[PDB]
Amino acid sequence: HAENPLREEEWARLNETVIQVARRSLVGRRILDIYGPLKTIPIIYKDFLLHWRDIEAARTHNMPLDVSAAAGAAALCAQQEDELIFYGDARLGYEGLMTANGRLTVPLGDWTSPGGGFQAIVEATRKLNEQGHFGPYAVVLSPRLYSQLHRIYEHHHVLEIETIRQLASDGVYQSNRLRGESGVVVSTGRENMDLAVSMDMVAAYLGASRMNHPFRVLEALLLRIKHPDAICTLE
Amino acid sequence: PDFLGHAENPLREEEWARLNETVIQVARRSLVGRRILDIYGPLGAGVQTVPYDEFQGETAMVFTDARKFKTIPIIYKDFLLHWRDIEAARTHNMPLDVSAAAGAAALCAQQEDELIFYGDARLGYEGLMTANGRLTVPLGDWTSPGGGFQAIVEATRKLNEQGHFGPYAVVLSPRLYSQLHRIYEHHHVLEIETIRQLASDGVYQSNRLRGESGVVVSTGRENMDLAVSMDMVAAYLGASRMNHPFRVLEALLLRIKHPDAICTLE
Amino acid sequence: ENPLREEEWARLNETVIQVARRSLVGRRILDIYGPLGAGVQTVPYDEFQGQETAMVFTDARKFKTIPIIYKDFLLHWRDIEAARTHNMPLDVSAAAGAAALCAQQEDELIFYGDARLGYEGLMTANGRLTVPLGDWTSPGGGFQAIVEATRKLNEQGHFGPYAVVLSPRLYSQLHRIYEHHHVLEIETIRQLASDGVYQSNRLRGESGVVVSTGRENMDLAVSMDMVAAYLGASRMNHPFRVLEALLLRIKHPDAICTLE
Repeated sequence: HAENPLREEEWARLNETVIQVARRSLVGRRILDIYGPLKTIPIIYKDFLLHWRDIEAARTHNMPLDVSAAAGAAALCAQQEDELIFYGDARLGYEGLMTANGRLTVPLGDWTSPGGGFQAIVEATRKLNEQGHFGPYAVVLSPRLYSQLHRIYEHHHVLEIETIRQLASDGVYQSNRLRGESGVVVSTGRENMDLAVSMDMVAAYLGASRMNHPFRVLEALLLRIKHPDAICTLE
Repeated sequence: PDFLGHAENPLREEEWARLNETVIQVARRSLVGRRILDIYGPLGAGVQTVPYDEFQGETAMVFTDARKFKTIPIIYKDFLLHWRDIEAARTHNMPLDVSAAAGAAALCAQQEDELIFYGDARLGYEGLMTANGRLTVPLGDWTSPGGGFQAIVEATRKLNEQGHFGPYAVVLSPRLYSQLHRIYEHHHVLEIETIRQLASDGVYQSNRLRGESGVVVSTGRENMDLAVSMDMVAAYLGASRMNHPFRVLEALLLRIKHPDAICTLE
Repeated sequence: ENPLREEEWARLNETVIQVARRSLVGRRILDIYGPLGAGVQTVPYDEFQGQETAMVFTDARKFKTIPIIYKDFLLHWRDIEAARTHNMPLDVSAAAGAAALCAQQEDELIFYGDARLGYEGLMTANGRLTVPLGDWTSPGGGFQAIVEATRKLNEQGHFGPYAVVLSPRLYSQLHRIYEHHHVLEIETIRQLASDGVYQSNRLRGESGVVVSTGRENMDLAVSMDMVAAYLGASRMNHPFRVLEALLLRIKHPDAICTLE
């Protein structure tokens, strides 16, 4: 009975798997600047379990350990983090980018006809430029609008996504946490908004319950919106 | 000399290295399944059974694991070498001819892809295109531009409705893959690229797929992987008469853990 | 007896090799079996297959002799002395011309063989597959031709990756610029031939070939790579020769498709 059922190499391969899985499924960290690592700070976590006979076989038979449950937990944690970033938490009195008070709004418009999305983005950028924030811009869209921007038409000679990217030098991305037809344009920069991270996504041992081994993947972060006028939501 | 008596090793170290390198190089360039799946292993040739599910958890108690186990099959192909050829290679200082090993490795790779994509119902194995519990979308019409884009969009939406968010990989039959590369007037863009911004894990073609068919998979280690016990290798079977038989072989298995992460184009 | 030293010989051989490499097309789509040595003169053509009187066993494979391709050039003694005294490097243009002619001969032999000596080529093999050429002036003709060729090759169990070799006229026609098209067909064709699309000047008229690569289908048996040799002393001149010896082996004729 000890507080470390894993060796050093197994720990390294579990932690690198967690980091690698978290890296490829995060969208909110690609438009924000990280202020850390270091008002209540929320904690996001997900648990998984390991069988003791599997560890005994891995160490005795000289075979690699299976780390799929950690990958699943990390994917769920990344989904939770994106949900918190985009929509916040009403129970804790937290606001996201899509619900911040004092943000500008524009009508979504007709997107079926070619050029509608470009007109909407231009109108949002125009309203943003009126309030003193002028570039660089980043655009986040729901899967429906993102797929609709990739339609192929005749005599257009260019994909509308590149026409949009001409304006949004930071980038245009798709997010699954957005519901229905939704989009957001943000003026990037640490002076407008940022993310304060207290503890990165890491795995921790909880102690042996019965004879099996529980582990938890967890992290702690907060979103600080200093200027609410640098966000324009399509609705 | 060295052929007048029974011997355990007819080749020297350099030619064993060259043969194994040839086998590996031939194997790597003709495998499509390994470009979209994670690898669990190598586990060792002594491992013959592997779990299929994920671990969940007055008198005495009896505990029995609820996971399902399965045996790992072997894929192999044989070839033969002439003894005078080896004698001439050693005596005249000539490189040895290793084409038969390349042919055997190509056949083994084809068999591996066939097992991965369609399985084997006689032995109880399932493939990506025959799994039970997978999703399905109509194929539609791919003669006009935009049909493939619409089909992929519909498949991605149905995958998203079940909590699988990507990134996605697409595998197509040669006919659909060729149709995706056609050229039309005023369009100025190929539909393959437009599809490629929707599947960030890649779009591939496989000759194992039949007629007009395709599969979209939400990649992830927790959804599916490949359990490998032994990669392709060459072994000496022992001299029969005076010639030398060899075998190229491998052992692996496909594990489908979430069947609803697959969408086939029907 | 030889009018050159180690460094001059090395420079001559280096120039010959560099001229040879840049101009050889068939060596970019074929595997090499060798070098085997200058003493090897015969090579097998097929793959090996396994009382009161003694037994007699004979091999069932076929064998062929390896030919030699060569070209002669000259070097003058006064220029050698001037280079040695001045220390300026020698003039080696004749060797480059000889190497270019040898490369042309090798490419012609690979692509068309020699009917008199019973040597086959890719364009004249017996048992190969053929597809109609169609009309390459309008867009899509080359794409359709390559798609048909690859489909017919796939029907016989050869899955690629494929390589395409074309005559100059077809290569030029796959580079035209039409009105509101903005996409070159050569890129689309290159996206289907994973091993490459190449241009060859030995191909006659409008023609092309699609091959499925692999040592088990075809390779090149090289006994001696291109090299230079001294022929002796004649008056004051110094004759030299550039020569090589190699052969092409076709094992599966149905892995080749020609564009009729």
